[PDB]
Amino acid sequence: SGFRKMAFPSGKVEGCMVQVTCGTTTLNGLWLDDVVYCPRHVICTSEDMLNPNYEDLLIRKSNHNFLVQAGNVQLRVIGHSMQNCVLKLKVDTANPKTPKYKFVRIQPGQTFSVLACYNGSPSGVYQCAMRPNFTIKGSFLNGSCGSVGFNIDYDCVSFCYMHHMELPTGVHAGTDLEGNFYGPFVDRQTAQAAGTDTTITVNVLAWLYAAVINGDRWFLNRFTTTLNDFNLVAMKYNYEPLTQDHVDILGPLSAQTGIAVLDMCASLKELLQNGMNGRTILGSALLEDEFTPFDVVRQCSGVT
Amino acid sequence: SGFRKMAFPSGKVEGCMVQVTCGTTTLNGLWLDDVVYCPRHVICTSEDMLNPNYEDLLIRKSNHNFLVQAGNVQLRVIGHSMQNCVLKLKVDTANPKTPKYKFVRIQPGQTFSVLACYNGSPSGVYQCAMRPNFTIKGSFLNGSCGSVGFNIDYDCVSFCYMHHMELPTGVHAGTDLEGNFYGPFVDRQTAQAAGTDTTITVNVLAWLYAAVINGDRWFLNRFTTTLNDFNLVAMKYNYEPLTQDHVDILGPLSAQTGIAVLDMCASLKELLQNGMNGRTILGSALLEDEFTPFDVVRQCSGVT
Ligand SMILES: *CC(=O)N1CCN(Cc2cccc3ccccc23)CC1
Ligand SMILES: *CC(=O)N1CCN(Cc2cccc3ccccc23)CC1
Repeated sequence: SGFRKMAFPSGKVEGCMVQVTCGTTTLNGLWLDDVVYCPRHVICTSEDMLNPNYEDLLIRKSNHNFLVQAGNVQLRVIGHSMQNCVLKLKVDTANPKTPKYKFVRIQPGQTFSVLACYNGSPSGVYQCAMRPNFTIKGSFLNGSCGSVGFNIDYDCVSFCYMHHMELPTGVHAGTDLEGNFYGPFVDRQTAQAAGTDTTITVNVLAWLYAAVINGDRWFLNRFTTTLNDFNLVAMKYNYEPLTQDHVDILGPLSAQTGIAVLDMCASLKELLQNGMNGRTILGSALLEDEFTPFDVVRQCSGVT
Repeated sequence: SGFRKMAFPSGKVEGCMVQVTCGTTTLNGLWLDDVVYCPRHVICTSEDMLNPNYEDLLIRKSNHNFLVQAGNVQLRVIGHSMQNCVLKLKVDTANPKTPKYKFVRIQPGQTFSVLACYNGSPSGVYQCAMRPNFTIKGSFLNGSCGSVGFNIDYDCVSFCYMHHMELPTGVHAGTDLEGNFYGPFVDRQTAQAAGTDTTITVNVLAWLYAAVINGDRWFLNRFTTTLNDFNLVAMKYNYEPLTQDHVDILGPLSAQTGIAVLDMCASLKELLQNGMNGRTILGSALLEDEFTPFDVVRQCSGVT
């Protein structure tokens, strides 16, 4: 019992983290097989950041200008290319610690583990969600970019995130491992506002299921509601619209607690309309939306 | 910027996790050098758990009755001893992945990373604190015991916790790596209530410092207070008494924010007396007490 914001074990990803230096800029790279992936803004001076022409900047750069360090051993760079907003540095050595991996582009509402790194050294690990506005609420200092987000399915690491940006509102933007930004964000020092940060309704409901399973049931009520009726209250409170897909995805949690999804929707409505009245649910004073139904099943069943 | 409940990278500890089976009971063990540490209740049938005589139970057991599996390879057990509430199984092979390590007994209020395991396989990692009542608020299912808590100082892993118990109130009790329980808890199926779960005042203040550093400053006020005056309000709200040691430990955070510790105490008093009024601090609706001053410094400075 007990329910905690849990990251995947970071071991497999620690073995992939290197330091990448281009001139006076050091950040993190991901070393898989004989390629090192890093943010392309590694080639920039902070002056370049106001309006960088990455193609023109990159012409001035040679293989030997990319200093790649794995632990305290230097890797030899034999090739370099730009793919969207990432550089791929070809090294002459395959990472012997390369795990089975995939690059996946995640959907908003989906959760991943971040291994925060500085100078290719891991400092810690936390669980994130891709926000509906394609931002993440990270912990990222200068030197932290090239830090990655991942899921692990048993022995396969699916890389979903590379860290690139902090927005002047202190939230975080980045790319998938093919270098395409989540959201409308660009690797340039320009006015960029995050959109409305809406709540991942299906994740709140999952976390209400997790609460019930873990004995916190005070918020359960005598009421039910409808998708249309529930969604009127969601709208008012900047919650994502709930769909039959979401309801289907909650089915297993429904089945195990024997609480219909729409009854839990009615509980959630009362929580939105009435607040918590100073009470807590799994030790939280607000509604947690960064556990997926899949996350809840995993943590409440002990999947390794 | 941004501030997250961060665990240490779990890599070094993943390489130490094995499965331990005694008859029909499988839990996790920690493999360091040529010793495997596990909870001694591995030798129990759930019938034994009502009033186990561990010495008498252990006489019936031989080296060959302790099945130790590291990944999918069996370790040969050449010795077995009980130290307090842990077994030490001597194996003929030193763990080649043994990191530099220490066993430390932590103080209440101190924080550690947990690597939750099932059948010697890591499922995830989360950050805990030792509560003033010597419980932790974990996520632990059946098979999770022998899962460990740790800190990492650069390359040295200090093991502080091994998981043993869930209390009927769904909080968690366990031992240091010398097998001594934190708190008055015993590895027996008996009436055992956790004491008052008081708030780690120095950790709340640290987390208020972390908030200020990360731009969340609404709760800052025009007031100050005194240790004695602040502690009257702490008492009323089941907060730990604040001492000059605590104030000294906050000094660096004081220095960096230029907010005197006693001014922040006055902010905390107003938060206790007045509540949050529906506002949030670092995305939390209650006062977080599971970051230490040391944790805040680390995360707001990027220590690897
Ligand atoms: C990524 C990291 O660790 N830091 C933040 C980004 N910075 C370079 C950079 C990249 C994109 C946009 C942007 C805007 C303003 C300033 C800097 C920027 C490197 C360090
Ligand atoms: C540790 C774990 O994964 N589980 C919980 C503990 N249980 C055996 C055990 C140990 C101490 C007390 C106690 C009390 C009641 C029932 C079982 C108990 C093994 C599984």
